[PDB]
Amino acid sequence: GGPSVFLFPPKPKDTLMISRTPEVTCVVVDVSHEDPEVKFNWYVDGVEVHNAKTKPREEQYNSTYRVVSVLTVLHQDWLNGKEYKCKVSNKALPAPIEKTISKAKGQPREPQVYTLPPSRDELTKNQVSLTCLVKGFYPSDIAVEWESNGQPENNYKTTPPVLDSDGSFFLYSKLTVDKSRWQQGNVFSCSVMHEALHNHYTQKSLSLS
Amino acid sequence: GGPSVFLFPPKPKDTLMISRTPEVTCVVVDVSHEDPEVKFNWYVDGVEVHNAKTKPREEQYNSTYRVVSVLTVLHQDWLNGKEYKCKVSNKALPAPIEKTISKAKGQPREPQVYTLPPSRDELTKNQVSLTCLVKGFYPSDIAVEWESNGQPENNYKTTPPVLDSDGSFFLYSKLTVDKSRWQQGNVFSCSVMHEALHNHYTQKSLSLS
Ligand SMILES: *[C@@H]1O[C@H](CO)[C@@H](O[C@@H]2O[C@H](CO)[C@@H](O[C@H]3O[C@H](CO[C@H]4O[C@H](CO)[C@@H](O)[C@H](O)[C@@H]4O[C@@H]4O[C@H](CO)[C@@H](O[C@@H]5O[C@H](CO)[C@H](O)[C@H](O)[C@H]5O)[C@H](O)[C@H]4NC(C)=O)[C@@H](O)[C@H](O[C@H]4O[C@H](CO)[C@@H](O)[C@H](O)[C@@H]4O[C@@H]4O[C@H](CO)[C@@H](O)[C@H](O)[C@H]4NC(C)=O)[C@@H]3O)[C@H](O)[C@H]2NC(C)=O)[C@H](O)[C@H]1NC(C)=O
Ligand SMILES: *[C@@H]1O[C@H](CO)[C@@H](O[C@@H]2O[C@H](CO)[C@@H](O[C@H]3O[C@H](CO[C@H]4O[C@H](CO)[C@@H](O)[C@H](O)[C@@H]4O[C@@H]4O[C@H](CO)[C@@H](O[C@@H]5O[C@H](CO)[C@H](O)[C@H](O)[C@H]5O)[C@H](O)[C@H]4NC(C)=O)[C@@H](O)[C@H](O[C@H]4O[C@H](CO)[C@@H](O)[C@H](O)[C@@H]4O[C@@H]4O[C@H](CO)[C@@H](O)[C@H](O)[C@H]4NC(C)=O)[C@@H]3O)[C@H](O)[C@H]2NC(C)=O)[C@H](O)[C@H]1NC(C)=O
Ligand SMILES: [Zn+2]
Ligand SMILES: [Zn+2]
Ligand SMILES: [Zn+2]
Ligand SMILES: [Zn+2]
Ligand SMILES: [Zn+2]
Ligand SMILES: [Zn+2]
Repeated sequence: GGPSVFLFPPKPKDTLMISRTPEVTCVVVDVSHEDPEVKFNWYVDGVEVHNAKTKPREEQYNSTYRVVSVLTVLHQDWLNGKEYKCKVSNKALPAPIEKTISKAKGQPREPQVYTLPPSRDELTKNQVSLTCLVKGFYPSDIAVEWESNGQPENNYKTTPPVLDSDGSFFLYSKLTVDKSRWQQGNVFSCSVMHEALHNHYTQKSLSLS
Repeated sequence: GGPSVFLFPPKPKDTLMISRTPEVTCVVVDVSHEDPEVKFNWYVDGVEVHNAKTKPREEQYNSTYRVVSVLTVLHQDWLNGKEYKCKVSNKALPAPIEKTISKAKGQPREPQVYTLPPSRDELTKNQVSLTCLVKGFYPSDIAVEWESNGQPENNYKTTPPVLDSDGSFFLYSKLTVDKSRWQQGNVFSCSVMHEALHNHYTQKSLSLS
């Protein structure tokens, strides 16, 4: 074994928001010193493209260097399932290394988003859990955040998506707030980004009552 | 590199129910043919024990054999944090291989278990999601199942435990049932096994209203 290549997708939020810039990232590790230069070729559905920015080669505390090539991806292209290929070439190895990536494939399914208020019993306490159920979505790439009366409520945690029995995915997000805010009647909103939603975004709000 | 050892815990439910028999499992892989015999020593907190059942050595479709040693563990011992050691000895390697395992460590915290009924909107549908929140537990080993009017309802899925902001864990379980059963008023119960509960078991029931 010589050098290795790893091809990384963009982050899901970058793919879902037009104002962001998704990019895909090809990385080669275990490049030697004696035969140490390397060329990256990039293709989008088999046709070569030339706008990748490759980063200053850089040495590891082990015997190797590493070099990253970053390719900007169009919102459309990525969500339309275009395939991205990184070809890496070295004298140090027999044939160039070939990696491909695209968005998770499969018919898309829109999430159903449901907010659930605290249980009776939890209203014995100093804090309460506000719950967002997101289910029936496909593919599993998704983002969830909470907001109130405008601003983001950063005391929440979200489970990973769980494959459901029908082949779609669900998850839950749990927002914790002082029981006061809840009874003061404040408005909390669970907001969800996923490719199959209209404009890849939806929100559901929750309020005492 | 020669042979490798892997030491596996019991299953959480086996540890939590007295009627079950938890056992821990030591496995050696990449045993050679030329120097191929092996001895297992087992210790519970540093003192040797002699009741492990070691299995018929067995050959791999690659160049190696594999041999498993299984040690029965007492309910108490495992939940009281006793440490289990598998020592594996071979001529094929310099010194014997040493592996230790015990229950996840850390002060235990009892789960709070809360059932949440369907959202308004979900009651537009042919099916409804019944929700069990389990939170504040430690360590993360846990089991959840649903039952109704006696029997187990096997159309449910449970998220993995998620580390929460206070260092405890939570999860959600989602049971789906025909909207009818729900309105027919049936009784559904979320049941939870975890070491910090009284008798390692608790249940919470859910019913229309
Ligand atoms: C000398 O030292 C070097 C260290 O400098 C050694 O290099 C390391 O070698 C390993 C050899 O395996 C490398 O591979 C492992 O790593 C990847 C995952 O790496 C990421 O995460 C780790 C942190 O855990 C980081 O160290 C890396 O930097 C990576 O971080 C991500 O970087 C990305 C690039 O920037 C980020 O993506 C971008 O993020 C941007 C954010 O600013 C932006 O969002 C962009 O849009 C986005 O593109 C990403 O965010 C970073 N994430 C984090 C959290 O930081 C791992 O995938 C490799 O595993 C796969 O391969 C093995 C091969 O058999 C599998 O067994 C393994 O399970 C796994 O998956 C398998 O692979 C195939 C596909 O190849 C699957 O189809 C299989 O199904 C699957 N197997 C199974 C069972 O399912 C691997 O674990 C390691 O990354 C190297 N380190 C670095 C820094 O590169 C070198 O080895 C040393 N040499 C010697 C001789 O010892
Ligand atoms: C020749 O062929 C053989 C195949 O026959 C090759 O052997 C394989 O070699 C691998 C070398 O790594 C082995 O290790 C991997 O496997 C374990 C996990 O194995 C389990 O799961 C897989 C399925 O994915 C099965 O194949 C195994 O059988 C194991 O299944 C479990 O068996 C247990 C024993 O029965 C079960 O437990 C019992 O279950 C009972 C149920 O009846 C009962 O409940 C008992 O109570 C209970 O005890 C269990 O249920 C079975 N589960 C399932 C789902 O079936 C894996 O852990 C190894 O990974 C660790 O080690 C590497 C080392 O670096 C890590 O990088 C890796 O991440 C991982 O964790 C790391 O390790 C350390 C601790 O060592 C951690 O502290 C680190 O932090 C951690 N790393 C990180 C990043 O966090 C590894 O993946 C593989 O198991 C072998 N197969 C078999 C069958 O043994 C052999 O290699 C070949 N030879 C050559 C030369 O090629
Ligand atoms: Zn070019
Ligand atoms: Zn639309
Ligand atoms: Zn779009
Ligand atoms: Zn003995
Ligand atoms: Zn008690
Ligand atoms: Zn007990």
